[PDB]
Amino acid sequence: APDTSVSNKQNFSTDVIYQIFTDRFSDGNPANNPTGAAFDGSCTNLRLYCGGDWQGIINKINDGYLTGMGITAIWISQPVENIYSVINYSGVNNTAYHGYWARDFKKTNPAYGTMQDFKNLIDTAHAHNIKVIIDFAPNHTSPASSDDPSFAENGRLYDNGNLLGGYTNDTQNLFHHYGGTDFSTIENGIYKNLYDLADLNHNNSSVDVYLKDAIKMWLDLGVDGIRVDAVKHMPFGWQKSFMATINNYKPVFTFGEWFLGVNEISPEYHQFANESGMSLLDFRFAQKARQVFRDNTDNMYGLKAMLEGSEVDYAQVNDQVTFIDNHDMERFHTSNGDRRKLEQALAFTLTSRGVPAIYYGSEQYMSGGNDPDNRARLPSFSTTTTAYQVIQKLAPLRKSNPAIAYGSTHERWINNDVIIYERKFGNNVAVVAINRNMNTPASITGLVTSLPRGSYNDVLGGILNGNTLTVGAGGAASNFTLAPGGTAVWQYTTDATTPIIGNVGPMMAKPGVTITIDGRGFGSGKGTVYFGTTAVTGADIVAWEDTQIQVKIPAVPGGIYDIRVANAAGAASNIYDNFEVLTGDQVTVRFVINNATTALGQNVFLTGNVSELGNWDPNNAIGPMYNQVVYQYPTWYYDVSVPAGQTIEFKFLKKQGSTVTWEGGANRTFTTPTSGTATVNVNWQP
Ligand SMILES: [Ca+2]
Ligand SMILES: [Ca+2]
Repeated sequence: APDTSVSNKQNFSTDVIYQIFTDRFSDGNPANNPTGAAFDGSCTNLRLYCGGDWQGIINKINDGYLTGMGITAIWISQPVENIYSVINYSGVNNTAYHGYWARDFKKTNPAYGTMQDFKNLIDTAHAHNIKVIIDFAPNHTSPASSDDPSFAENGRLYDNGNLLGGYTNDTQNLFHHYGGTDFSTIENGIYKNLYDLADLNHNNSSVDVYLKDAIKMWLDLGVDGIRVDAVKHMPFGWQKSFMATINNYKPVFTFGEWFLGVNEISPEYHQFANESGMSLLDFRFAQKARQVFRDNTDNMYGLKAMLEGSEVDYAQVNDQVTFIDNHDMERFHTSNGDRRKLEQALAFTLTSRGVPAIYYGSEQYMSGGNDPDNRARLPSFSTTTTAYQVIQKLAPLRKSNPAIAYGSTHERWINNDVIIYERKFGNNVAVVAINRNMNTPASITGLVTSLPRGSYNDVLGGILNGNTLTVGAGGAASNFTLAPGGTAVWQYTTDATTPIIGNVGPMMAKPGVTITIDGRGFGSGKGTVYFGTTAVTGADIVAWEDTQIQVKIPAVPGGIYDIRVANAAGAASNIYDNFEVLTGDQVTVRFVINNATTALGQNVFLTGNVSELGNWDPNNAIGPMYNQVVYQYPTWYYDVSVPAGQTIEFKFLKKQGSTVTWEGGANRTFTTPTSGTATVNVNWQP
């Protein structure tokens, strides 16, 4: 099927996502509304249920509100049954309207709809070429106090109606009991509770298996993507085995939320997007876009540097989900803010690299501060706002112009208030000019583009004061004045003759799994796919057409490979690197080592004989290990994803700067479980 098909669950760069808080969008079924203290039909107490549900989203797909705007994916609240309690937090009553306070991951939240209503949403969305992404929040259940078992539902977890356990008297240790996090360290935010939420214990085999069985159920119901909540607050090692479960079963686009503030760049955040098997909400993009287009705390050179630097820091930048606001930020549009600021930021996001997400009601110019004020009911379903028309015009270009879906980004002209960038993929081009100064026109002289000669009409039709671009010989444009607040988009598409890979999904899986390679110029006839120097041809290529190849991963050693395609004529593509072939199915094992004393700056790491443990290379060793919450120094511990059902060999080592101290003695061996978790508890061997 083509790369733009709704059946492409692996890659979303050709899509535009509309993020919906289900409760705040449309009440299509009043009979499923909560009653009593849990409900507020006027939606003026923003912490109660207002009534929005899955029938309301079905109605807005059917009547053309969502499809008229060019939306091709919706991202909805977690679908799972939540606690029914109205919790009073110092006078204010609070309900689970947001879907984050789960009690049974195998059932539906009835305020949103039945399981038949969820299937009707999936089938209605897919009949209209809309993909469905769901939130999934496996870090916790709901508010709980083990001291007071009567508070809320005591964090209880059920498995399809059957109670597994509560937070008080947790004799099976389904939950963590280390107190609440102060967010001082990543280790501290993982194993301690976020606020009062009962933290799930993923080292318990019952919890591990239950959450993996629950996500497969939702994949079986046909969801096309998953947004994982609180990825900074769960063990990396457990999240990599969770991703391997999804990818080796039914791979779908998965991304997580790791918040970053203004000007914060975190190595760990980049490491997680590059190695977990999931991508991330692009906070680095969002925060700089708000600084340049909203708050005016940086200028176009800051925008340029973010686009140039993130193309490099993210190993797969086309998989990062971009946005200008969402449920964890104040709405971009302010009361005294020019609406043109919101319209340009949306045009910038829709034509930029990655997977664009628009927070519901942006097209209706909703303003509001932080939670819960950024989650009001949307006030109007008017299809004639300028912002609705901007999305309507630009969102289709992700499906039709591969330079917007996959292309590189090149700044062609800039000054403090103007940027003109080009997106390029093969011979497909898009050029975008934006002037954020609302008072001053900009004289553009010397603009050179990759556009063929012609008179290109603004795709926005002049609604944000854009103009025609006349391109002469050698891509040189005739000089023009860019209007105050002007934004224009010019483009040119054609066929690729050379294979060019724009995106691959999933990026981590074991041998035998089918991966999806998207791009242009592959040809109709079946060619060759290279994983390193290994050629995959013939029947192992499940499908080949010009924009998409589906191929089985060859039985190669675990490790990281470059992918390259050669069409039937032997013309080869660009390399798409960093593909991780796993040794096999994964399980998370907790490694615990006692009596490992260290100097300042020296930490303990683990390596071993499989790719998942870095294949004996100290530079790729797992760590640094933790030593504060579950176990305390000089005992160190870490949860590591490791191949299931086999004997691995390993050693611990201490590293400080460039010095590696290996423990002495013979290599350690351990036979891993086939499912569930395991703990290895050993003593440092001098
Ligand atoms: Ca309802
Ligand atoms: Ca946690």
